[PDB]
This record gives sequence, C-alpha cells and structure tokens, in this order.
Amino acid sequence: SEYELPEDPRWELPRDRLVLGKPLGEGAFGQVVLAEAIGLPNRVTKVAVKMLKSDATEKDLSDLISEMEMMKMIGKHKNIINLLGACTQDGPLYVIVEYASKGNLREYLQARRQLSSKDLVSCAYQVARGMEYLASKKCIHRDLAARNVLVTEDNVMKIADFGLADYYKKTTNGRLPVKWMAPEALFDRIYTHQSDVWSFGVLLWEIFTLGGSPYPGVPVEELFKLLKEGHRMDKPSNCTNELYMMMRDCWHAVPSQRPTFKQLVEDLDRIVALT
Ligand SMILES: Nc1ncc2c(n1)-c1ccccc1[C@H](c1ccccc1)C2
Repeated sequence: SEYELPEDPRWELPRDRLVLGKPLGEGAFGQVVLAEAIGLPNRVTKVAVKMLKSDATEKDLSDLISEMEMMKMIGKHKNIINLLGACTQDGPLYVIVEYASKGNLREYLQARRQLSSKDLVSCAYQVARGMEYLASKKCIHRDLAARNVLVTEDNVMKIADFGLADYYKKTTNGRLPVKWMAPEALFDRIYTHQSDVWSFGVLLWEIFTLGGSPYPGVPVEELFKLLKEGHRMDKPSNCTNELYMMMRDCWHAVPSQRPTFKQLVEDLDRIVALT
C-alpha cells in the first residue's frame, strides 16, 4: 500500500468530483476537512474527508485503511457517521464520510444552556440506538463520550470514531478520557460492549448536565482512588431519579449486571414517550 492501494469500485470517487475545503479537525489521526462531493447524480453534497497529514508514516496509512475497511463491514445506520466514498487511487487516501454541521454533542449542549427535557432524553436514545447497532456489528467503541457524538444540521446524533484502529493525555478541551472508562477496562484492560455501557452512563451524565465536565479537577491518581472506593457521581439537578438509576445501573461494578444497549434502547424509548 506504500506504492498503491487495492481498488474497490463500489466506493471509489473520482478526484475531479471532490473539492476539499476548510479544516474540521486535526489530530495524530491525520486531519479532517469539509468538502463538496459531486454525485455520490450531478447532486452536490457537503461531506467530511479524513486523510493523512504530511508527516504520517506507513503504519498511519494502514490504520486509516483499516478504519475505512471497518466502516465498510459495519454498514449504514442513521445514528453513526457513515462511510460515503473514498479516493484510494493515484494520490493520497481520502475517506469520505457524512458531515455534522452542529459540532460534537458537548458543544451542542453547552451552546444551548434551547433543549426540552424530551430533547435530552431523545439525545440519549439516539446515542443508545447507534451503540446498539454498533454492538450488533461487533464494534466496541472504547471512548464513547459526548465529544465523540456529532450532531447534524437536522439534529441527528451520530457516533464518530467507532472504526478506529496513556492515562495522562488530555483531550482538546483539557479533560481526561479515563473519566469515561469502565473499571474493568481501566484496571484489568477488559473492553466489552458492557464497558462501553459504563461509558454511556458518563455520557448520560454529560447530557443531563448540559455538557458538564466529569470529576472536574481530579487527576488520574485520584480518579483511580475514587473508582476503587466505589464512588459514583452525584445525581445532576434536573434529572429524574429514573434517569439517575439508569446511570447508576450503567455504573454497576459488575459488567453483566449493567444493562445492555438493547435494554438501554427499550427503556429510553419508553422514557422518551412519557417525558
Ligand atoms: N463536523 C464534522 N462532521 C463530520 C465528521 C467530523 N466533523 C470529524 C471531525 C474530526 C474527526 C472525525 C470526524 C468524523 C469522522 C467519523 C468517523 C470517521 C472519520 C471521520 C466526521
């Protein structure tokens, strides 16, 4: 692949049919840009494009490829960021996906401190739905957090970074990702659908605090100490005891006692209808 990538006609888009635009996100994952895609027939679509950065290595290429390939296998769902196309031939790899014009869910919630209680349970249900789908495709996310949910022009929640190939590293918004990780994942390094369920619990807390910061000011060592003590975040103001018991059920120390995403979806669907 350092000389040429394998061909896949079902997904290939001609480079003359894609016009790259402004940045949407940089990282050591490469970079993502806004782009305009012509006929994914003469239809113009705003899309997001992920590509390597100019200092990427051969291993970064093969990680980008394997993410594209995982998105092919996983298939389409309304509440995930979907693969639309790719330029793999005669030039840098471009992985072309759905664009979310309203940012990540954290940003979306914070700018709107406007959402009804129904809207909030609805965000939770859309995210559980995306997760139920991914889990059914054997995909374990490993960093489910509001930062990794993107929101579209029409307010659809879409999990991002699920196809992806250091406890002290902070995100762009200086928060520590270990604050979303299940204890089995953090301590014993066991990653399952049920450790993603614990992360969903933290994500529910983010939702009902309108994009609050878990454990503000707590460094990695102290968080270990809290999880060891069976500490659990306080119920946020404006959050029914039932939604809090759902968070607390996601935070069960024993994974098989956490609900599943399928149970989460059934409960949230019921909760939305009554809210
Ligand atoms: N505003 C915006 N819309 C869509 C995406 C991103 N940002 C974005 C921004 C930064 C990183 C990732 C992404 C997303 C992504 C998800 C799954 C695979 C490839 C790209 C796609």
